[PDB]
Amino acid sequence: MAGNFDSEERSSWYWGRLSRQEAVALLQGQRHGVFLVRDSSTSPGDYVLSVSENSRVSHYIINSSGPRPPVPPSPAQPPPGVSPSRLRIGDQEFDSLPALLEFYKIHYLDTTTLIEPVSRSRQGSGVILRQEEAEYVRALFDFNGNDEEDLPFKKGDILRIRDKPEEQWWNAEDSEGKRGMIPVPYVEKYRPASASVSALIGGNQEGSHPQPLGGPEPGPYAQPSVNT
Repeated sequence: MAGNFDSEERSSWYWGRLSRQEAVALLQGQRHGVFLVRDSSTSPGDYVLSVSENSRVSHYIINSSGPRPPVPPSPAQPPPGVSPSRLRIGDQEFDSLPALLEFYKIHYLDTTTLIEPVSRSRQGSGVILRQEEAEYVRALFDFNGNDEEDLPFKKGDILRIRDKPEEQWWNAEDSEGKRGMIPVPYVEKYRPASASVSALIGGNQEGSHPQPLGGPEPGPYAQPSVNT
């Protein structure tokens, strides 16, 4: 952090093979301007460029045909020395990704302009709202915390789980009064004398219309250039 933000680092600006839901789950809502890149599960060979526009981000499918003529591997390229590559985002193509990342940093590719890399940024809960809650959990690790919002606590601490955003963290509060997202696989369920009722997490049972994972989208990630 601090000094790990760039377009030619392929470490902070490139998430690699991030899920279409996890690549936007973190980017979407980072700050005033942010962007990232995925590999598209369906298009493992084609990378994508996301750019936090509105509620969600802006998934854009890029194409890397690789510097190779039509039919051959590369018979005529080394000699001239100047051998370009094959990389196209929406409609405009150049060499690589970072080459087109700076091309729309202030040119508006589809409606959001290109900004700085999201990277880990920090934490950011992202839990849900409007739902019952209850206390019951006894931490099991000496954590420190990511920020002043997250929930650290040490081993042997009971938090008030506000909700189950995931299996890795369960929104909870510490016995001090502060709250945040705790480490699920680090704490557990514990009922000292307040079992309470309800659950919420057991609201559904994965019927036929919901299904696990999430609605598949075996298709392209659109293109920043459609009619502009």
